[PDB]
Amino acid sequence: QEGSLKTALTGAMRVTKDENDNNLYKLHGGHVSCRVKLSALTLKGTSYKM
Amino acid sequence: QEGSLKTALTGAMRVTKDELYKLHGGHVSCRVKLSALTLKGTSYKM
Repeated sequence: QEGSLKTALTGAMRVTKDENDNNLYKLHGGHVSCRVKLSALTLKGTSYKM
Repeated sequence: QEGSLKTALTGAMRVTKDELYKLHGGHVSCRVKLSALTLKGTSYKM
């Protein structure tokens, strides 16, 4: 029943696996919502000559 | 895809083999002639 399952599982969110890590499952889906703090970010060489 | 074919072929006329393919299904319309039959010994003693 490999074929019947695979045709039934077409278009389903996929999971893959790493190198040696054999219980580390990568989830091909979802997204992340982030808030980034920028005030402590500075330029270099603003007082360089042209 | 072996399972997928087998689900599709549930309720199919079946075939078998030996060593020739045997068709499991259908009937033979026969006409039987009986006038050439005889009883052995209608003149034995009871």
